[PDB]
Amino acid sequence: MLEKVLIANRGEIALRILRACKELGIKTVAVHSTADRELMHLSLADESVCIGPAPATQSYLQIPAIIAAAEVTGATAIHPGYGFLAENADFAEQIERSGFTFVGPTAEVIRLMGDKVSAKDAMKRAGVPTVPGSDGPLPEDEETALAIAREVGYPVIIKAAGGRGMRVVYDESELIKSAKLTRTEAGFGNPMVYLEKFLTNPRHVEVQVLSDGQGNAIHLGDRDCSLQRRHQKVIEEAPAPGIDEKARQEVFARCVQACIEIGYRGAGTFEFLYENGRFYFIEMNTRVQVEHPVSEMVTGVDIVKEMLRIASGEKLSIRQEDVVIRGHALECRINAEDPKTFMPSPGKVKHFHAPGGNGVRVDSHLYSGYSVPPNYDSLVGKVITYGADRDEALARMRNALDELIVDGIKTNTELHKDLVRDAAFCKGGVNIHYLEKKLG
Repeated sequence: MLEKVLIANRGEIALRILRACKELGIKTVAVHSTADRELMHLSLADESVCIGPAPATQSYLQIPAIIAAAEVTGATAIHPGYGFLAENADFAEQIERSGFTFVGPTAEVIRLMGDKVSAKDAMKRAGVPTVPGSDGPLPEDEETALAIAREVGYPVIIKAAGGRGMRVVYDESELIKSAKLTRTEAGFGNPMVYLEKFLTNPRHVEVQVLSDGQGNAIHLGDRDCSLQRRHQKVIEEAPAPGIDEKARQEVFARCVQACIEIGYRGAGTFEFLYENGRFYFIEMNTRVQVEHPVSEMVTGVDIVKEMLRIASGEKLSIRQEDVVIRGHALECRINAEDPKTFMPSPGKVKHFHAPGGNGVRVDSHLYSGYSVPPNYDSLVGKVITYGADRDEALARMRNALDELIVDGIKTNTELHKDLVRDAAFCKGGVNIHYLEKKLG
């Protein structure tokens, strides 16, 4: 088992990793900025190093600082969490070159899946397509343009190389004339246009995987993260409800195959747009995600603990047949921001009370007397509920939100209270446009 892990992150995810480490008997090193001296996980850590001043560019993103801290402390592995350096290939690469273990995949794989073109090609080999369109620019030759559009299937969208100069074509009789016109409207200066399928009910559905880098990979089911504001996730659930079971099993199998083909090691997520029966690939997150807990609840697998086991050189443990999705889970991201204007709300928490009881889990670094600093993102806690079915998860989230007190700062709790009583959301299957249209 890994001797000593340096937690190259902050906030709730730092505490999450720390907990996984203690369960496995792994010694911990926390790193923090001067603005983060009050972080809950610091005094639970075996060692703590102040690596720089408040700004993330001068502390948490400083590769030399993190590596110096690892060397001073004798850390044998680094867990980057999510954000910061987690998908920075230069960092993984330095860790490799220095002889440390990275709790995550290789730099090479991070680069592969961090570039749109090479990521697309890797998924194509595994049998998974992207959102249908012209690949890439739509030609001026009429019959080639019409042939591409027909395969894509109407309606189609015609986009400029630059939500601007954008045009929907409903029927193929109007295609040439409309493409023609979208090119003329540039001079943006560039007269390149491409074609993209119009999706009517696009849902964000993503597949969780674990892969040991020794030829084994499994899925831990999927999640729906369609409630988004400015592409920031708000509520997540697992499994994604109302998904065509055949299409799901096919995409699970293809995701597992992809892992094996690209040589993936660690926890990762394949993000898709799901459109009435079909999965279209968007990107792979080559790291753990914020919303991992909902998959933990419905599978009974501890994702962070498995990452650590894999990083220490073990094969999975879990066969696919041992993975059964049971019940339903929900997560609400509690952000220190205005619930209506979404302005961050740094400040002192005079009183923090967490929800409790059956099927209620809380992942948060909040405590009474803690000051949320202005410098970093707004995520302060995650309330996660688990039930026998979606309705029970929702009911438990209603109870949980009623008990949550974060006094002294503004949070998005009221928005959550509205969402778990919202008719469309309670019926289920809302798409990625829902929250922004409803908010205005």
